[PDB]
Parts: sequence; C-alpha cells; structure tokens
Amino acid sequence: SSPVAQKYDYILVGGGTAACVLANRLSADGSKRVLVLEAGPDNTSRDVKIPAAITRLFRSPLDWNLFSELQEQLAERQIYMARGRLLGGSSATNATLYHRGAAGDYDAWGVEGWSSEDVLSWFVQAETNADFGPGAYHGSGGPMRVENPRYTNKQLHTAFFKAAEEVGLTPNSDFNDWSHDHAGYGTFQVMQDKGTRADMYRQYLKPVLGRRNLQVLTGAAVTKVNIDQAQALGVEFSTDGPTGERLSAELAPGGEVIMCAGAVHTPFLLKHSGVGPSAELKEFGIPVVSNLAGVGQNLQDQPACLTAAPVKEKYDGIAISDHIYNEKGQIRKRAIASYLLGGRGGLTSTGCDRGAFVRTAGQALPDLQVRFVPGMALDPDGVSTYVRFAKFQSQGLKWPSGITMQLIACRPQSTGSVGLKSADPFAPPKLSPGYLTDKDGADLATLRKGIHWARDVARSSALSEYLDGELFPGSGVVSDDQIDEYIRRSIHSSNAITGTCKMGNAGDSSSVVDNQLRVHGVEGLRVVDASVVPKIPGGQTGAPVVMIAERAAALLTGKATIG
Ligand SMILES: Cc1cc2nc3c(=O)[nH]c(=O)nc-3n(C[C@H](O)[C@H](O)[C@H](O)COP(=O)(O)OP(=O)(O)OC[C@H]3O[C@@H](n4cnc5c(N)ncnc54)[C@H](O)[C@@H]3O)c2cc1C
Repeated sequence: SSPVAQKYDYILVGGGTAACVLANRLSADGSKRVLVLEAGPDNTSRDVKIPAAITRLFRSPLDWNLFSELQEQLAERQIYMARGRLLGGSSATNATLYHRGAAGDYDAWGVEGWSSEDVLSWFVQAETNADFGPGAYHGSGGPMRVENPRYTNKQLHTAFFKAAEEVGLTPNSDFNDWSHDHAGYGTFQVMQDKGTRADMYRQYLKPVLGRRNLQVLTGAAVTKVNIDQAQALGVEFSTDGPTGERLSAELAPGGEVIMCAGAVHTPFLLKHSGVGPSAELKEFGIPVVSNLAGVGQNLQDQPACLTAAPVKEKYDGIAISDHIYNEKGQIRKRAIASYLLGGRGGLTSTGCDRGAFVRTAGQALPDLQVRFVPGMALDPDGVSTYVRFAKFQSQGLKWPSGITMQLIACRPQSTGSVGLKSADPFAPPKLSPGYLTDKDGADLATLRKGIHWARDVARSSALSEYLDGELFPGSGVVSDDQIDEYIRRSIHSSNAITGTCKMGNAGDSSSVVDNQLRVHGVEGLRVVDASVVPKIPGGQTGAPVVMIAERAAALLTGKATIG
C-alpha cells in the first residue's frame, strides 16, 4: 500500500548502521529507486541524542529486548543482548567508542581483497576527526564525526592512567594508528559531534532524506525475501506488526536485495527466506533455496565481567555519577547547563571511554580490553547496573561514589549461533552467545587474568589512594575457581556480535557470502552488515561496519573493485 506497482533497484532490509551508509551512497545519483525498510520507529528521541541517556535505551522500546537461550556454561542463565530498534539501528544505542582494531585483525581474515591494506583507505575516507590532523590514518572530510570525549574526570581518570603505568603498561596515544602496537592505556575516541551522538542516521541518512529516489519506511518489519526458483525478487513486510497486512515490495530488472538487518536478524531472516542449512529449515517446513551451512554459525561476541570499588570517604562526590545525579537522585541542573550551552560535562559521556588493551599471556595481539569507569557498579552485570542507573533517577538516594573496571575478551575464541525457534517470522530467534565454550578455556583465562590485572591496578599507590576496598567480586573471591565462578554468574555482553554470515575465499564450504558480499547460490542477494565479518577485530565493532558499508557501496556503483 506504499510500494504500489513500484519497482526498486535496491531494496535494503533494515534501517541500521550499514543501511544508513548504503542508502546515502546508493541514492546519490538519481537513476536508482532505493528502499529502506526499518522495523523500528524514526530517530527522534532525546535519549538517543544525549550520550549519557544510553542508560535509558537498554531494555526500552528502542531495543529489541532480546534474551539468549539458557546457557549451561553461564550458571544456567539467559543473557540479555542489546540491539538497537530504530533507523540508525545500533549506532543509535551504542557506547559510541571509535575502534578499528589492528592491522593484523584484517590480514587474518584471509579473504582476498580485504587485507589491512585494502580496508585502511575506507576507514579514513569515512572520517572527520576533530583531534587528529589528516594523515594516512585519519580523515578530515568524511561523513562520520569522531572526537576525544569532552568530559574528563580530572582526579579518577588521571589516577587510572598512573595506575596502569605503575603496573608497567605503556601509553598508546592513538588506538587506530596501525603504525604502532595496539596495546597500552589511554583514551578512546567517541563517535560524537561536540557531545551529541553522531549515529549513522545523523551522519548519513538524515542529510539525504530529501532525495526523491530514496524511500524509507519505518514500522516496516520484513518477514522474508522472495526468491523465485535462484534469484531474489523482493521482500514481504507488515507496516503494523504481527497483526497487520502482508505487503510486498518488488524489484526492478537487475535489482538487488541488501541485507542490513544485523548479525542477529539477518541470518534469522535468511533462514526464514529459504537460505540456511536444510536440516534446520526442514524442521519448520521451510523450503531450501541455497543450503549454506554457514548461515547462523560463527556468532562472535566479546564477553565482559567487571570489578567495582568505592572511594574513600574523603573523596565522596568526585565520581561521574556525582556529576550527573545529585544526592536526591535528580539530574544536576549545572550538568544540564554545561551540556546544552557547550557540549561539556557528564552528559557527553558513555562512561567507559578510557581504557587499555593488554596481552594477558604474551599473545600476538591483545586478548584483553579494559574499560575504566569513574562510577561504581552496583551489580556485577554491567548492563544491569546501567538500567539500574536509569531507574535510580529521582528515587531520593545518593548513588555511591567509586570506580568500575570492565574486562572484555576482545579477540575471543568462542563462537555462537543464531537460529529458528518458531515458524512465526515475528518470534525472537534462537540465540546462544556461546561465551566460554572454546575448547582451551582461553576466553575464561583472559577474563580471570583480567580480574587479577584489575586488582593489581586497584592496588597501585595511585589508585589505592582513592579506593576503600572492593565491592565486586569482593574479598571472599580469592581462589582461581572462585573467580571463574564469579565470571560465569556475571558475564555480560560488551555488545559486538559479528560473523553470522561470513565471507571467505571461493571453495570455502564454511562461508555464506563471497568477497563481493553476495551470498552463494542466490542471484541479486547480498549482505552488508556486521554478519559478513569473518573474525571480530579487537575493538568495538561499529566503525568496521561503516567501512564494510562504504566499500560495498562504491563497489556496487562502480567506484572501486575488490581483488
Ligand atoms: C548497547 C551496544 C553498545 C555498543 N557500543 C559500541 C561502541 O561503543 N562502539 C562500537 O563501535 N560499537 C558498539 N556497538 C556495536 C555497534 O553498535 C554495532 O556493531 C553496529 O551498529 C551494527 O551495525 P549493523 O549494520 O551490523 O546493524 P544494526 O545497526 O543492528 O542494524 C540492523 C537493523 O535491522 C533492523 N531489523 C531487524 N529485523 C528487521 C526486520 N524483520 N525488518 C526490518 N528491519 C529489521 C533492526 O531494527 C536494525 O535497525 C554496540 C552495540 C550495542 C548493542
């Protein structure tokens, strides 16, 4: 009723990060009728604009409220896995930190035409960095905005960097400079524009909403991809929900269907769409169009645990939580005024934007990312505490002052899986994050040795001056067996999720798409989102997505080639 006898050259399933890039590039001439179906609403919320209000998007209408299956290995828990639900997708709901990983992360991909020398100029082509002059590793004209965080906790960030130095770490002045080693302490840059969040809706989609060849519908949840027997021919969606009409959007001659539904819902939509392993599809009575055993496998996610600790009494009031809430739980009016008049203060802060990369056991690249936060966690599950901080507003209590150190296996060997649990295209997928299931216990050994490392740093003379003890895991967690058991019951997601539709050389029976992002054994079907990532890079995964979506877009329209 909105695609009415109209045909599209590109149908984009999803209105997310990679989608917001692609629409911009693909719609940029005038010869292409681009479509962009987003299940979520429009991007118009003030909680999305303000970095600190990310504590309000967890478990919110703007989130898919996805929970994993029972994880036997994780004290028989379901694991909440945040995912954005709106135009801009997860770039609207994320912690905004800007990472590329290391040059060695893309060379180990092994795929042709995507070595570190291949991907570097797409990273830089997409960037306007406020804090690095232009060079081989930093851009000045690209659509993304990147800056150093404009909040600084003068006492507790500097004691963190001293601590790190006291325990023998060396400073990294730029984690995205591939000409030195990835490891060390320092500040993470954030995807922000003078303290306002610069999601991919803001930086890409929004400035081209006036193009007449660009059609973007929200509320439009796609149910499958029409594949006449192989050649895709459209998608089927509903503008109302599970209780709505089953519309259809047609492709024009030589029109392609781009999957941008994320690493959770794209393999999900692929299995419903007849693309998956026959055995899993035969179980729900789904016909098999292409039998690729890679769909839904290889789910990679970076698992986190934390330690938290209160400061001494003499330092009550110097936490970022003291700069955001007052002693009665109301937002400080001064924090609001700095933010609006000047883009400064606690409200520009996703909190976890200072840290380190450490090698725990002399590995080739760092296995451990530390994120330091000068607020105190109140639950061992970091995400939970963030939700608790949102609900804490105006309750009447003082949030206690202290620091949190989050620890993350950033190059984790464990993999997961996404699958079908119901024939209902509107049901939550079968989702198993798979943490701590690698055969060598390597992920577990990183997080445990992260717990020893964070207590070392908390013991340094620079940090012990501020701290009074340790709340999590607590003084009763001393043995190695007690630390792994603390990790198992508290392990949360640092929210990455890659690899569920991986690319690889021709002759890879494990792969889903090829190095040109088109899935094997289907015509005019391609995937351009975090799914294709064959191997998660040491770092938050949003920037590599944009590079994947830019490269894909010039490739489509003739500006670049791969291999
Ligand atoms: C809480 C959180 C914090 C993060 N923090 C950081 C960080 O600090 N730095 C960083 O670099 N990365 C971060 N990430 C990761 C980064 O946000 C994601 O890796 C990236 O945005 C994924 O982009 P994408 O294009 O793969 O998918 P998404 O941005 O997830 O887009 C997929 C879209 O598909 C839509 N969709 C799903 N099903 C359907 C359907 N049936 N019909 C229509 N549309 C559908 C979804 O609503 C969504 O908008 C974070 C992730 C989260 C969740």
